Amino acid sequence: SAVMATYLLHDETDIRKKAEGIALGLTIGTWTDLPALEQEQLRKHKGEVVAIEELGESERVNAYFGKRLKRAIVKIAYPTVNFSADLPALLVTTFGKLSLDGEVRLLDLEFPDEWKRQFPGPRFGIDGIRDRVGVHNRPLLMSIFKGMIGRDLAYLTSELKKQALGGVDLVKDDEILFDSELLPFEKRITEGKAALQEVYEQTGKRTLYAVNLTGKTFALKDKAKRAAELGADVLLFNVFAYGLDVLQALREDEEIAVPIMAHPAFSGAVTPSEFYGVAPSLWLGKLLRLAGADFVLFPSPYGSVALEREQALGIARALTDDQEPFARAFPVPSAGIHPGLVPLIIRDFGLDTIVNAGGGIHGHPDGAIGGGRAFRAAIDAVLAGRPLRAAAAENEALQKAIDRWGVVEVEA
Amino acid sequence: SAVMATYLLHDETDIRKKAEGIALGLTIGTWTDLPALEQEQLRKHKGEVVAIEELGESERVNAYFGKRLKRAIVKIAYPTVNFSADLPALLVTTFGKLSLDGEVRLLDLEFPDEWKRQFPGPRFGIDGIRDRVGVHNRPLLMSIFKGMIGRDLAYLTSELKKQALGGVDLVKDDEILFDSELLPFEKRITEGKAALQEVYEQTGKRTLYAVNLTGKTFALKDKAKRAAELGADVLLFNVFAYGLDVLQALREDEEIAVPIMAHPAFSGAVTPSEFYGVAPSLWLGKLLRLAGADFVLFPSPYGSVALEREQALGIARALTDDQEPFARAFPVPSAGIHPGLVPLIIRDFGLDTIVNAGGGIHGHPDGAIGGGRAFRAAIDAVLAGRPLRAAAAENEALQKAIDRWGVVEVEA
Ligand SMILES: [Mg+2]
Ligand SMILES: [Mg+2]
Repeated sequence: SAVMATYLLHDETDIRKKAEGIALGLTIGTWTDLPALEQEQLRKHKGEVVAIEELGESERVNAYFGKRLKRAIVKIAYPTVNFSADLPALLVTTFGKLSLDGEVRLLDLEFPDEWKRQFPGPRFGIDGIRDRVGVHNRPLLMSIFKGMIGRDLAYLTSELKKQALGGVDLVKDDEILFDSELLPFEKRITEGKAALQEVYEQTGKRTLYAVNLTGKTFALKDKAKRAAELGADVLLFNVFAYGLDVLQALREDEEIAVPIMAHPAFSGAVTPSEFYGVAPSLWLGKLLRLAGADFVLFPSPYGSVALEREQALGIARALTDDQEPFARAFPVPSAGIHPGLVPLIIRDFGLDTIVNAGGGIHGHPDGAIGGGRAFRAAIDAVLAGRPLRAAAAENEALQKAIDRWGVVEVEA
Repeated sequence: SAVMATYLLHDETDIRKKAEGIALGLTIGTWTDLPALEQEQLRKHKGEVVAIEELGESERVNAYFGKRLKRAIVKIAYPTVNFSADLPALLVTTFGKLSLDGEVRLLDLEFPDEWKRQFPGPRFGIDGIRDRVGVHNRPLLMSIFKGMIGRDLAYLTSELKKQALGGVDLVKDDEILFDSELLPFEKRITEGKAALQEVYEQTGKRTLYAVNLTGKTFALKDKAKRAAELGADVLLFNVFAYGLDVLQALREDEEIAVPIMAHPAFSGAVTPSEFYGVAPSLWLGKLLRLAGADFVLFPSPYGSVALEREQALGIARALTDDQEPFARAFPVPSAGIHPGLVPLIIRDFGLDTIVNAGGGIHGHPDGAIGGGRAFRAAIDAVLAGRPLRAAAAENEALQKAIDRWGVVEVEA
């Protein structure tokens, strides 16, 4: 039983030698200097290089570093009896001291099924979320409050209703919205709920509110439990600013039992490099799903800072692969989103995704309501097998949006 | 009052545009469209671009990206009234969504003295640690257990004595040593304590044991309290696998009040890139000191994966700068350390540093005892104002080390 880590290494020295050094150094330390009695005793703890794939040199990389660097994908097996069954131990074992060893990037981690079962996975997952929001087939639609810092509860409820009246399925706090005297955590939840229950009357549409769960680590459980008691819909959580283990703790507390939406804030300090860090499919995908995120927002493959397409798809696959013993987590590609991209979003990610209108929903000629209607019309059009312009010719809200941002081609 | 973040940006679009966008977008969001009444109300919350230092375009960088990128250091002021007084809020505000914005690297964070005051700093610091171990003037000496995974308490005690008998001031668990039936956390503490007491009786030498504090986040405080009750000397903590806020929680708990040694494990997933992440002076230095680390181990500027000298010195400076309202934290340059490097270590870092013999101490011809004797002899030589070889001529352990690994010249 071992966790197999896959790394990308760049080095001017023999990679196999370095790899063997890692497998041994980060497990038992030494082997050839051990008596026979100790070798048999420590055998089960010995790490091993499972595979090495030569990638050939890159002149682009060589020029950058100013030297010839060999490249290779290295796989190392770390016996699970070597560490406790918790994420901090997993990270320290597979990428603790190793993260300091020059050019090494963690690409993936694979675990025996028995080890995976020691972790929770999402509590609700895609199926649970759809039931809680009451939308069973079409992809969901979410938006974000605009400029709420320094604003009051009257503004919050007002802006919340506008978005819900726009037909969005979920509205979340801006990740930088922290508790204040004007906007107390508990009050955002209770007033937000009452306000959304009003829109429920005016419009059968039921909208959820993902409230930001912030503050010090050891105060999180108490607040989350209170949120559950107050009937909060979803807890937005800046997991990377805390630790993966904290997300797991929130997921496993039966007194909370509220959906958790993981925000990508700070994940960029770890994922973008070609030579260092941890690949997004693992950092934002596999590990967050395993830890307990019901929703995972991640860099979309569209816009000014688009994540490489295959990377984005890799994240979504990790979140939804049904070969895993965990419920599926909702993939939410974020940033660079507009109604004209809905057709492409659905083609790339499928029906079980969430269209994140973000704060942009407010940039529609007719406010959030118009912005929400434009997105809902766009989603319906795609599912009905119709071109947006075709549907737009019958939907002004969508018409306005298309004229302002255009339509992205989905044909291959 | 406002926190000023300093960033390094690479981009093909106007840097000033992006800077203003960040200042506004990550604070109030909108300003021009707001009525004079709201502006005066939200003035307090408005972010501002403090300065922009244009840098010379880099041919190497342009060749790597295959595009011409302008470079600049941008400083942005974030009103402290915008976020709660905790590290997670600080990180999310200054490098949350921004960490996802292409090529942006966080270089530094400056806090108003008034804001810093809401954080603990080290509980003991350099002076407190020197008193706890009873060593003044000379730099301290520490070593690490070798090959403990899969071993028992009898082995731990025997290995601990060997190191203490070698004259080391502190011995720490390997950062990858997790709790097990063979080596329970509480047992390592009590058995280690007894063994170290026996050594004092024998040589009058005092040696501390830094025990690894691991496992799930919400079980840390309870076990740390037990450690304090059991008389643990120091708590080794893989902070980067848990979150900076957790370190602060351990520091602020009066029921713990045990020195904390922060390990660099996983910090390399964040610090190495030229274009992304967080600079080590901030990530390993300034923030860990503010959070409560009494010791900070960081990549040394020596050996196979040496950190650029200025970077290493920058970390030490942040840890010891007397201008901060926090006690100084012990700088511990780690990796690539051997007796022959002692003169340079002291010349580079001064006397208030710790020579980390690491696991290399066991590699001395005469085991850890000889290894420690070699290091102590080298330290005394520098303090006695004499060349290492002069002392080596009177100390066999030191000569063996020199002939084994050589002496690093310090003459400029
Ligand atoms: Mg936001
Ligand atoms: Mg170690």
